[PDB]
Amino acid sequence: GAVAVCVRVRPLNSREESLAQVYWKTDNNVIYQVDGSKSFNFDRVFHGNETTKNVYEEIAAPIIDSAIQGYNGTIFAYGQTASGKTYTMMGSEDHLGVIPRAIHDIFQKIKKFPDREFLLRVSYMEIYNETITDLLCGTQKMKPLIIREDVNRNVYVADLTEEVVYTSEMALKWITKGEKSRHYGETKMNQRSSRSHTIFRMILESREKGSVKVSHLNLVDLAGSERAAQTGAAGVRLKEGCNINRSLFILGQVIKKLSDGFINYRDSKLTRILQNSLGGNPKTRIICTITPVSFDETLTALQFASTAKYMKNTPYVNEVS
Ligand SMILES: Nc1ncnc2c1ncn2[C@@H]1O[C@H](COP(=O)(O)OP(=O)(O)NP(=O)(O)O)[C@@H](O)[C@H]1O
Ligand SMILES: [Mg+2]
Ligand code: NA
Ligand code: NA
Ligand code: NA
Repeated sequence: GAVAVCVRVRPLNSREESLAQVYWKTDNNVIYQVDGSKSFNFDRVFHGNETTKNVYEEIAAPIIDSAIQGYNGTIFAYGQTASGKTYTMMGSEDHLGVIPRAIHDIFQKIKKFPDREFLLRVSYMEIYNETITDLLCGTQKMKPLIIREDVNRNVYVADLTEEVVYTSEMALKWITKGEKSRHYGETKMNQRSSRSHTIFRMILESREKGSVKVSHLNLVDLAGSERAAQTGAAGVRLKEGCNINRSLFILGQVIKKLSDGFINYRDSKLTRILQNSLGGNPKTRIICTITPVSFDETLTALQFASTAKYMKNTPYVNEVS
């Protein structure tokens, strides 16, 4: 249970219906090529009519449980542009994503431990064109942030704000504030493409009401692979795509090296800041989002998700003074 990988297949979108061959079909564990021999097995495959409540309760809720018990937990959404990462991780008021569901779930679950005092604090950062910025601190205080390595060789983002929250409502208002500064852009593939990697973090601390359990819960919505022939991107949008594709290539190389056996975490800000999530001291989950009418991008995503199944994390309960 240190590392687990699932797939989420979305329904077809407006763009795909205006066209498309279905390359992929699924059951709850296997995604297989329609008129070919390729197949991939996962601990869970979600189909197009399964909701983000199903994804949340099966994949994320146990990671929230482990965070309350003092384990670091990280959930990544990975997949091609317009495959469903932001839909799954953030969603909307109409149908909540993993991030807002985790907030409600945390505030409800900590009431089961009245003999424990909880302190919760949130951070929200973006990695855009290999620059790290604080989405919470408001525009006038935004600046490129530095990754440092502390006395225990833990990596951290220097001067990233951490906001104490006492209600679900307060946490959700911080997410809203951060979303205002997040980089989005219009392409032919997604009218609201995520042009950066985003990391929503909760630090959960608890102690007996009478030592302190500390968990970092990192909920990560990656940018997605994209091609100029599909996006019609030019100028800054096209530059963003190049940067995104480069960063995902590096994440795949780090995952491949971990699966085999030194590890090139330093080649991207994303692999450096989440090094502890990739072979380290946390429980990591990967939600691989795919569209079934893609062959090459879906194949790349399934091969990444397959390789990540073999990543060896060694999580333990984090207890300090
Ligand atoms: N499971 C789903 N069910 C229904 N609609 C979905 C689903 N997944 C995605 N969508 C739709 O597809 C749109 C684009 O999905 P979105 O999550 O923004 O893509 P993405 O993977 O985040 N792409 P990008 O940020 O460009 O790399 C959403 O706004 C929804 O309309
Ligand atoms: Mg997105
Ligand atoms: Na097959
Ligand atoms: Na087959
Ligand atoms: Na990027």
